[PDB]
Parts: sequence; structure tokens; C-alpha cells
Amino acid sequence: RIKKISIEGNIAAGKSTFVNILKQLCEDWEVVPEPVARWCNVQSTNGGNVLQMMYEKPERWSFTFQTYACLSRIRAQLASLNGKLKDAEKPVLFFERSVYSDRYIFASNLYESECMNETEWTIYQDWHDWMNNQFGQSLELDGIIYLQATPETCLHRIYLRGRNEEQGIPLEYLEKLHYKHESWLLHRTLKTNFDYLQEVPILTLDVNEDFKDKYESLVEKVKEFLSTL
Amino acid sequence: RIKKISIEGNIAAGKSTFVNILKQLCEDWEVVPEPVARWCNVQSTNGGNVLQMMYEKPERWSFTFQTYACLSRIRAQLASLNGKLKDAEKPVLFFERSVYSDRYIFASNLYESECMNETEWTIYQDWHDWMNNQFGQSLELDGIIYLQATPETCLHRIYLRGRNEEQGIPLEYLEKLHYKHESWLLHRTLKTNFDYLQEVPILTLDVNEDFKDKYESLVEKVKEFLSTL
Ligand SMILES: Nc1ncnc2c1ncn2[C@@H]1O[C@H](COP(=O)(O)OP(=O)(O)O)[C@@H](O)[C@H]1O
Ligand SMILES: Nc1ncnc2c1ncn2[C@@H]1O[C@H](COP(=O)(O)OP(=O)(O)O)[C@@H](O)[C@H]1O
Ligand SMILES: Nc1ccn([C@@H]2O[C@H](CO)[C@@H](O)C2(F)F)c(=O)n1
Ligand SMILES: Nc1ccn([C@@H]2O[C@H](CO)[C@@H](O)C2(F)F)c(=O)n1
Ligand SMILES: [Mg+2]
Ligand SMILES: [Mg+2]
Repeated sequence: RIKKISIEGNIAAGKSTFVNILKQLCEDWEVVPEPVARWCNVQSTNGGNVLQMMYEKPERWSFTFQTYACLSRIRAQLASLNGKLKDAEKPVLFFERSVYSDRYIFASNLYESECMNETEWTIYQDWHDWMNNQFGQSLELDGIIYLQATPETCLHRIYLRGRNEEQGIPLEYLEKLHYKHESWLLHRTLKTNFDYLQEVPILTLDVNEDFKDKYESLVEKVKEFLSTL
Repeated sequence: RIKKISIEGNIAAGKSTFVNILKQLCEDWEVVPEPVARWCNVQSTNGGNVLQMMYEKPERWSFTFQTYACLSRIRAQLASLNGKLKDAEKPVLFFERSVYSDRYIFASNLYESECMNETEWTIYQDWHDWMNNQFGQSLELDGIIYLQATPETCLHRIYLRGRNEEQGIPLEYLEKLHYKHESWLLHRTLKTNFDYLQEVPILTLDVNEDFKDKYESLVEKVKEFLSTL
């Protein structure tokens, strides 16, 4: 009943900027931001900052981070499905990233960079499979919007936002994440364990230009994509 | 419908020995062993040994271990509830430990020994609360059997079994775990977040003497305890 659309993109590509203009185009649209605040101030439902711990020593903290990040995403996405959107006329829920980018882009890249060992990567995949088996269907996607930007543009945008934890991220790391996005969503050559994803419709939007000038043409392309689903 | 009973006890107190004689006293009784094999050979559903990793460097690996241990226990306990025991006449399921000892004895002791930091302990408790909120009621206990033995007796029994990963465990560690068992199950002064546990019936059995001589009197006490539930 609720249509579910994931907004995917590299660090600082403009997912939140792009989301912050959606709700005003239709009252039946809702957004689930990445729960970054559960990540920088770890609290039970002045805590530790597990995002910062991972960037300071990724070989120590990537497994713990990646596991918490994805559990907290599932909880937030489930809370939105089962809230007041449930009773609108033509409901659409836009997710800032998905459980699929958690595993196939970020967790995978850290394992390949030796920031998780074989044991951690096995436990992580086991946990991910199981959590999706319990909640997979309620969260299944109807479509994906890819906000495509160069790694160099992303590096400039990290500087523009000034989020403290991200200021040390090097271009080399953003470029690794870029090539995983391109494999998954442009070339569609990245293989996953979730067969339906190979056919899910994708809308690719180039967001390298200034948002102020590109806004109107982006909106039209989104409105048209959504008509097809 | 299924009565659920947890067998609790220190490392090498005799839980498996005690369990290995239950099924022969009644065809409607079943056992869920601690899934130690998922722990010493980590495999998706020749892997790493996460039990050994924790004992070699507990400050590095306790969070990862404790989280996997408890997820794997819940999965194994749920698989037994939803299997063929479901359709017996007077079904009883005996669990080798519970999600409550995972947190209030083992994970808690590691945090107090600085083998998990504040961030890890917060994430762990959050995960535990949430997992029990989804599966708590199906796994709720009707009774507890405490197999009580001195830490010194346990240390001798580690030597008798010869499980490779346990041979380095010092008496000081077993004694910490002993005093947590005594607080929870003898004195009943250990406070948890699960109000019903303070009234769950407990049968305490002293198992310091040789099993061969004590067997018959233990069985009678178990049969009588179970009549009361
Ligand atoms: N298309 C764009 N043109 C100019 N600035 C942008 C554009 N997209 C994002 N920004 C800016 O770049 C930074 C990162 O944007 P943000 O939406 O926080 O990215 P994300 O949510 O993808 O991490 C912010 O300073 C934001 O104003
Ligand atoms: N009451 C007992 N008397 C003599 N040996 C015991 C007794 N209980 C356990 N054992 C022995 O002690 C070791 C540990 O027993 P086990 O059942 O594996 O403990 P647990 O399951 O609690 O770790 C084994 O060698 C076992 O034969
Ligand atoms: N599975 C995920 C998801 C996101 N992130 C990181 O979270 C920060 C906020 O987007 C960004 O710094 C980030 F995207 F990289 C991550 O490391 N792993
Ligand atoms: N939550 C738990 C449960 C058990 N264990 C450990 O597992 C081994 C097999 O009982 C024993 O070495 C052990 F009991 F200590 C643990 O460290 N934490
Ligand atoms: Mg954002
Ligand atoms: Mg045992």
C-alpha cells in the first residue's frame, strides 16, 4: 500500500537537501532520514560517538558501527511504516539510504579494505540476512532514486556542511564508495542476495550543478518516475 | 502451552551432564543446548573461533562475542518452540542458560571488568531490550533450575572436560561469575528490567558431589519441582 523509494548517494551528495524539498510537493509524502543522531550520541531507547570512533580507528570499530547503523535504520523505517502515513490517500515514503547500501556499499567496502576480518564479515552477513528475513517484506522497495555526483564534488560538499566527524575523510575513500554506487545503480553489475533488486526501477539524477539552478527540472523528473510505479 | 525451564550454572558446573539425563525420564521433554558450535566455528546459516578470540583479547572481542552469543541463543530457542514439541501431550523445554544470564551475568561482568567500554555496553543493552521486546513473550520462563557448585569445583571440571578454549580460564574469573549467580538466584538481590523474574520459581541443587552418587535424589527433586508449576 505505501510505496517505498530509497534515495541513494555518496557522502554529501545532497540526499538531505533533496529530501528537504519533497514534503512540500505533496502532503501524502514522508521521509525517513538516516538516524545519524543515534550514531553520534549513543543512548539507550552524554553518550559516545560511534561514527567518530569508526573514523578514528576503523579496524577496531567498523563491525560495531555497521551493525548498530543498520539495526537503527530498520527500527526507524518500521516506525514510519506503522505510523500515520498508513492512513493517507496516496502514501509515499522516501528512505535516506537502505539496508542494501548498508551492506553492499559501506560494510562491503570496509571488509575489502581490511577494516573487518573474516569472522566479523561472516557474523555481519548472518545478522543482516536474519534481520531482513524477519522484516524484509515490509521494507521492500518499489523504486530507487540515485543522486549521482563526482567524488570531488562530494569532497567539496563535506567542507560546505562542516560536520565535524567527516572533515578528515580523504578523496580516496569517497572514490571507493563512488565506484560501488556506479556498479550497483548505473552498470547494475553488482550481485546481491535479493533477486528483486536487479529489476527495481531506478531514476538517475546528476546533481553536480548548483541546486538552486537545477531544482525545477529535477522535480519534474521525480514526478514522472513516480507516475510509472 | 510449552513449559519453559532454564538450567543455570557456572562454566563446567554440569549443565550438559545434567541435561543428558533428562530426555530419558519422559518422552515429552526436549533440550536447547547453548549453541557453542556456532561460536567456535563461525559460519553463515573453516570459520573463525569467536569464543577463543574473546578469551585471548576480551577488551577487543567481548562486545562482538556477547552480541552474537545471544542472537544465536534466541534463534535456537525459537526454532525449538516452533518444532514438533508443539504437538506433544505435556511438553517441557529445558534451555541450557537464558537471555537473562547472557546479559546479567556474563555481559555485565565483562563491562564491570572494563572489557567493554560505555559505548559498547549501551549499544549491547539497547540491542538486548529490543530483541526481547520482539521475542520476549514466546521465551518467558516458567521456572529455573540452578546447579550450584563452588568455583574451585568448576575449575577442576574445566580440566576434566578438556575443551581447548577454556583451559586458560583463571579461578578469579570463575569466582566473579559465581558471586553473580549467587546474587541472582540464591539471595535474589540482583535487579533486572524484567519484573516477572523476581517471582519465577527456582530450584537450587548442590552438584559439588559426584554425579554417579547424587543422580537418583536430584531426579526426584526435579520431578517434584515440575509438579508445582
Ligand atoms: N546540488 C547542490 N548544490 C549546492 N550545494 C549542495 C547541493 N547539494 C548539497 N549541497 C550542500 O552540500 C552539503 C551536503 O548536503 P547534504 O544534503 O547534507 O548531503 P547528504 O545528505 O547526501 O550527506 C550541504 O552544505 C548542502 O547545502
Ligand atoms: N556432578 C559431577 N560429578 C563428576 N563430574 C561431573 C559432574 N558434573 C559434571 N561433570 C564433569 O565435569 C565436566 C563438565 O561438565 P559439563 O556438563 O560439560 O558442564 P557445563 O555444561 O555446565 O559446562 C565434564 O568432564 C563432566 O563429565
Ligand atoms: N552503512 C552506513 C551508512 C552510513 N555511513 C556513514 O554515516 C554518515 C552519515 O551519512 C556518513 O559519514 C557515512 F555515510 F559514511 C556508514 O559509514 N555506513
Ligand atoms: N553469554 C555467554 C554465554 C556463555 N559464555 C561462554 O560460553 C562457553 C560455553 O558455555 C563458556 O566458556 C562461557 F560460558 F563462559 C559467555 O562468555 N557468555
Ligand atoms: Mg543526509
Ligand atoms: Mg554445557
